Amino acid sequence: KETAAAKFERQHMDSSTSAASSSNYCNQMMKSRNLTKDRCKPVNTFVHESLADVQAVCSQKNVACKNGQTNCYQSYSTMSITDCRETGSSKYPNCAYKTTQANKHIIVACEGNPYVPVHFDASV
Ligand SMILES: [Rh+3]
Ligand SMILES: [Rh+3]
Repeated sequence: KETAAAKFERQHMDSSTSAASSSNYCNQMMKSRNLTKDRCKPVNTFVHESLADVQAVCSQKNVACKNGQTNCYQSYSTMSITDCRETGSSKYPNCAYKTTQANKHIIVACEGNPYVPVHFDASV
Protein backbone atom coordinates (compact mmCIF):
# COMPACT_ATOMS: atom_id res chain seq x y z
CA LYS A 1 0.00 0.00 0.00
CA GLU A 2 0.99 3.68 0.59
CA THR A 3 3.98 3.68 3.03
CA ALA A 4 3.58 5.52 6.35
CA ALA A 5 6.28 8.00 5.24
CA ALA A 6 4.39 8.63 1.97
CA LYS A 7 1.09 9.14 3.80
CA PHE A 8 2.82 11.78 5.98
CA GLU A 9 4.02 13.61 2.87
CA ARG A 10 0.58 13.44 1.17
CA GLN A 11 -1.29 14.67 4.27
CA HIS A 12 1.25 17.19 5.68
CA MET A 13 3.91 18.35 3.17
CA ASP A 14 3.37 21.34 0.83
CA SER A 15 6.86 22.63 0.26
CA SER A 16 5.71 24.52 -2.95
CA THR A 17 5.10 28.01 -1.40
CA SER A 18 6.34 29.99 1.70
CA ALA A 19 2.71 30.86 2.76
CA ALA A 20 -0.99 29.90 2.17
CA SER A 21 -1.92 33.34 0.64
CA SER A 22 -5.46 32.27 -0.54
CA SER A 23 -8.47 31.86 1.86
CA ASN A 24 -9.53 28.87 -0.38
CA TYR A 25 -6.05 27.14 0.09
CA CYS A 26 -7.50 24.57 2.52
CA ASN A 27 -10.61 23.82 0.37
CA GLN A 28 -8.36 23.07 -2.68
CA MET A 29 -5.48 21.31 -0.77
CA MET A 30 -7.80 19.09 1.36
CA LYS A 31 -9.36 18.01 -2.03
CA SER A 32 -5.98 17.61 -3.89
CA ARG A 33 -4.45 15.42 -1.09
CA ASN A 34 -7.58 13.10 -1.13
CA LEU A 35 -8.67 14.21 2.42
CA THR A 36 -12.34 14.89 1.33
CA LYS A 37 -12.91 11.64 -0.71
CA ASP A 38 -15.42 9.73 1.57
CA ARG A 39 -15.69 12.16 4.57
CA CYS A 40 -14.28 15.67 5.33
CA LYS A 41 -11.10 15.15 7.43
CA PRO A 42 -11.88 17.75 10.13
CA VAL A 43 -8.40 19.05 11.09
CA ASN A 44 -5.14 18.92 9.14
CA THR A 45 -1.83 20.85 9.12
CA PHE A 46 0.36 21.45 6.04
CA VAL A 47 4.07 22.31 6.44
CA HIS A 48 5.71 24.87 4.07
CA GLU A 49 9.38 23.99 4.67
CA SER A 50 11.58 21.77 2.51
CA LEU A 51 11.18 17.98 2.93
CA ALA A 52 14.87 17.92 4.12
CA ASP A 53 14.14 20.47 6.87
CA VAL A 54 11.07 18.45 8.07
CA GLN A 55 12.93 15.12 7.96
CA ALA A 56 15.76 16.75 9.98
CA VAL A 57 13.29 17.20 12.89
CA CYS A 58 13.82 13.48 13.60
CA SER A 59 17.34 14.41 15.03
CA GLN A 60 16.11 17.44 17.09
CA LYS A 61 14.27 17.56 20.46
CA ASN A 62 13.01 14.10 21.61
CA VAL A 63 9.61 14.39 23.39
CA ALA A 64 6.83 11.95 24.26
CA CYS A 65 3.99 11.62 21.71
CA LYS A 66 0.32 12.18 22.63
CA ASN A 67 -0.16 8.35 22.43
CA GLY A 68 2.66 7.89 25.10
CA GLN A 69 5.26 6.49 22.64
CA THR A 70 8.67 8.23 22.89
CA ASN A 71 9.60 8.50 19.16
CA CYS A 72 8.32 12.11 18.85
CA TYR A 73 10.54 15.07 17.98
CA GLN A 74 9.93 18.82 18.29
CA SER A 75 11.52 21.14 15.68
CA TYR A 76 14.06 23.45 17.32
CA SER A 77 13.00 26.23 14.88
CA THR A 78 9.51 27.47 14.09
CA MET A 79 8.20 26.48 10.63
CA SER A 80 5.75 28.03 8.20
CA ILE A 81 2.47 26.02 8.43
CA THR A 82 -1.18 26.19 7.39
CA ASP A 83 -3.82 24.91 9.83
CA CYS A 84 -6.93 23.63 8.02
CA ARG A 85 -10.09 23.19 10.20
CA GLU A 86 -13.53 22.34 8.87
CA THR A 87 -16.17 25.05 9.34
CA GLY A 88 -19.09 24.52 11.75
CA SER A 89 -21.51 24.36 8.73
CA SER A 90 -19.31 22.09 6.49
CA LYS A 91 -21.29 19.10 5.02
CA TYR A 92 -19.74 16.27 2.88
CA PRO A 93 -19.47 16.16 -0.06
CA ASN A 94 -19.05 20.02 -0.14
CA CYS A 95 -16.25 20.01 2.53
CA ALA A 96 -15.45 23.56 3.74
CA TYR A 97 -12.40 24.71 5.70
CA LYS A 98 -10.98 27.82 7.36
CA THR A 99 -7.36 28.44 6.43
CA THR A 100 -5.04 29.83 9.16
CA GLN A 101 -1.31 30.59 8.46
CA ALA A 102 1.15 30.31 11.45
CA ASN A 103 4.85 30.00 12.27
CA LYS A 104 5.10 27.27 14.98
CA HIS A 105 7.31 24.39 16.13
CA ILE A 106 6.06 21.04 14.75
CA ILE A 107 6.03 17.73 16.69
CA VAL A 108 6.27 14.59 14.54
CA ALA A 109 6.65 10.84 15.26
CA CYS A 110 9.61 9.32 13.41
CA GLU A 111 10.07 5.69 12.37
CA GLY A 112 11.72 3.44 9.83
CA ASN A 113 14.84 3.42 7.71
CA PRO A 114 15.38 6.07 6.65
CA TYR A 115 14.22 7.54 9.98
CA VAL A 116 11.54 10.00 8.86
CA PRO A 117 8.22 11.52 10.01
CA VAL A 118 5.22 9.14 9.90
CA HIS A 119 2.69 11.19 12.04
CA PHE A 120 2.04 14.84 12.76
CA ASP A 121 1.52 15.02 16.59
CA ALA A 122 1.00 18.80 17.08
CA SER A 123 2.20 22.35 16.47
CA VAL A 124 3.34 24.41 19.48
RH1 LIG B 1 -0.98 9.09 12.34
RH1 LIG C 1 -1.92 7.61 10.77
